[PDB]
Amino acid sequence: DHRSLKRANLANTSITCNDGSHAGFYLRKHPSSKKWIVLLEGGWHCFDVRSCRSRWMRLRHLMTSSQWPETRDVGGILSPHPEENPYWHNANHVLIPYCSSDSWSGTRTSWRFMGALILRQVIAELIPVGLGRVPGGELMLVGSSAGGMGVMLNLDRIRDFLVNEKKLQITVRGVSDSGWFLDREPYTPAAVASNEAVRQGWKLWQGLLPEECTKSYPTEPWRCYYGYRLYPTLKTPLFVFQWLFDEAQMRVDNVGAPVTPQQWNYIHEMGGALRSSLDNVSAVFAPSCIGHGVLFKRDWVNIKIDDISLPSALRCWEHSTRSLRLLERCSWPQCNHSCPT
Repeated sequence: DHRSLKRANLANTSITCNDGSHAGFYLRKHPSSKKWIVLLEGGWHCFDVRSCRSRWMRLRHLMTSSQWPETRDVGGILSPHPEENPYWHNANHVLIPYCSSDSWSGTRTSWRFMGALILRQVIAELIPVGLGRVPGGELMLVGSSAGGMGVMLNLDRIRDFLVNEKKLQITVRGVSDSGWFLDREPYTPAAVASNEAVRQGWKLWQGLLPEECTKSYPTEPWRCYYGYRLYPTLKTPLFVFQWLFDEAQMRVDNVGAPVTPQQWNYIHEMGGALRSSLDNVSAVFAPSCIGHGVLFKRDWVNIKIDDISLPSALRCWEHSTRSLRLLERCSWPQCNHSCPT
C-alpha cells in the first residue's frame, strides 16, 4: 500500500468546511489489517470576526476544501514505509484535513464551525469500510496541535459511540501531539487574554465539551479547551507528546523571535511550567527541544529520551493499554543530543 491517501467525501452533505465547501477525508485501506490510524490535521483556530477574516486572507486552505489535491502523502505515523513507520506502516490509514477552524469542537450550522460533527461523520463512514468489522480491531485516533485537542475533546465520545452504540469489538486509544497549551502571564501584553479568546471560541463554535470535564468546571466549561484540565477526567488512554519548548506556546506567550536573554529566560521558565503541567500524565514523551508537531514528520523516528525513540515508546504504551513517563531529565533548550535539526 505504498500508494497515496485517496480523497473521499461524506454522505451527509450538510457537513461542511468554514466557507460552505464540503468536507471529507483521505483513506488508504490495507487489504488485511484490523488496525486503524486516524490522523486529525492541525493548525490554530479563529474565535471572532477579526481573527477569522484574517485567517481567510492568510490561510484560506484551512477554511475550505477547494484547493485540496486528490491525494495526499503523509509521513511519520501515516507512512506506508517501515523505515519511517516501523510499527504502523501496515495499518489502515486515514487523514482528516482541518477546515473547520474550531479545534475540532464545533457544532454550529459569516461561517460554519462543524469540527466535532466532521469527526463523528468520518468515523461513521469508516464502519461500512471495515472499521471494527472483525473483533480484535484497534483504532488509534491521533492529532497534532489543534488536532491534538481534537483528539482529547472527542476521544471518550468516539470510544462510547463505537463500543456502546455500535457494539463493536474494538480497542480505542488517543495520542495528542503538541496540543497541550497553558494559560499564563504572557511575555508582553497582547490584545486579548488567552481565556477570553477561548470563551468566545466556545460560544462562536458552539463547542461540544466532554461532560465529565464540564461537571468539574460548571461555572465556565470553556476550561476544558486546555489539555491539563481535560486530562484528569479522561477515561480512554491518551499518550501525550510535547516539545518542552514548544513554538506555538511561544507565539501565544507573545515572546517574539528570541534574541535577548530576557526572552530566552522567559522561554526557559515556559519549559518548566510545561513540564510541571504534565505532572499528572501517565503516558508522556516530552523532550527539551524547540519544536512544534512530530507525528507526521519523517524525523519522528530520531527523537529519543534515555535512548527510547518516540515510536518505540508509543508501541510500549499500546502494549500496556491493550486492556510510561518520559520527560527529559535535563531542563534547558536543546540539551538533547537528538533534537531535530
